[PDB]
Amino acid sequence: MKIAIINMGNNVINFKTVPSSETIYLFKVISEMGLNVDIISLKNGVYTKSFDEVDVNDYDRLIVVNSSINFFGGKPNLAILSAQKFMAKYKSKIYYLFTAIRLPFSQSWPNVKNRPWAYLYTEEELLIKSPIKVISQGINLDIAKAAHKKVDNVIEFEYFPIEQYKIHMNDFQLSKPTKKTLDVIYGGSFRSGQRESKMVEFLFDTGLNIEFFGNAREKQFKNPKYPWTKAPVFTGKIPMNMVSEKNSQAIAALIIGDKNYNDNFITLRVWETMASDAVMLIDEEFDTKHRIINDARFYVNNRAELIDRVNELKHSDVLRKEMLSIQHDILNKTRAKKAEWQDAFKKAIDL
Ligand SMILES: O=c1ccn([C@@H]2O[C@H](COP(=O)(O)OP(=O)(O)O[C@H]3O[C@H](CO)[C@@H](O)[C@H](O)[C@H]3O)[C@@H](O)[C@H]2O)c(=O)[nH]1
Ligand SMILES: [Cl-]
Ligand SMILES: [Cl-]
Repeated sequence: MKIAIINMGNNVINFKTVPSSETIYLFKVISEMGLNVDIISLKNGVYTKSFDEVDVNDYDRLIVVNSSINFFGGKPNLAILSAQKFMAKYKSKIYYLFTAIRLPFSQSWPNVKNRPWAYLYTEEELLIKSPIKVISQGINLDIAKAAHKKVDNVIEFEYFPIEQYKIHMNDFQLSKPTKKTLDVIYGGSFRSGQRESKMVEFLFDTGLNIEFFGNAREKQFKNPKYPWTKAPVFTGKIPMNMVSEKNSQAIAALIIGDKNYNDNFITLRVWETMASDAVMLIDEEFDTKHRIINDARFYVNNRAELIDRVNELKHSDVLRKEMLSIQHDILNKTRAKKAEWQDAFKKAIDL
């Protein structure tokens, strides 16, 4: 029973990019699950084997982490091309991990064929014909179906909380009490639409000492629909394996909703925040039924609530430590179901 996992459009090497990090972490939990798996990427490396040195059919299961197939600058992207070439060669069912709503499986061929460099690839090389099973991180399978209407070889859908991969790691560790230098923190990237609207709502013009780390930049928030005067401080990106420690520098860390994610997906951020030394504050819209934690104090409806909640935390160290104690307990309750999570994953990939 040999398993192969690949990222469909991003080179995998270390934890310096989210796509690479996610692929490696998934590789790790699958291995720790007692399964034989290899990550196949562009070149051999610490965690990977290269496409050019393995036969895709020496594997019994092919797992693919979602990615975009857009060609930056209209030029060839080997990460995308080599992965799809690998996928098109596979003759069994493909398991597509849907962790980002905007990244549904898509064929690169229709795009490539009209490129000036189309001479480099044939339809047979890139056209993926194997049946595909979408493993949706979101509980709402209709959202997954809707996103995959343009591809007809996707004939199965199943929900699985993929994002719990960090908390089930053998070396997982809660963050310890950390000296506070921030009131609120958020580590991530800029995204248009509702996410943008909400980032402005919860992180801008708050009057609090807020930091936004990651790939975001103040200049990206220029939509007249979401006006702001004072922005939070933006700092650079850090490796994914240091996110919870970074979150810990703040009194509170935020979970912000987005269209189609609300009451559907639980995102990696939820666990990274819950496991940190920062109190987890959640955008009410993201989890209206309070499925994450049945305690209203961890939820903020708007900029006003956030400000008050944060002040309440700044004014009562006991309240802060109490909420941390509770979120940490709730986190471990999910961690205690590791065996169930592992069994559900195996079932998801027909094992
Ligand atoms: O400096 C930074 C800041 C953030 N991150 C990571 O980036 C992740 C994603 O952040 P962001 O780009 O804002 O996307 P989200 O909307 O928070 O989450 C997306 O990415 C997650 C991880 O793939 C998935 O669980 C979600 O479903 C998907 O929407 C974070 O959780 C962190 O692990 C870093 O590695 N370095
Ligand atoms: Cl998305
Ligand atoms: Cl981390």
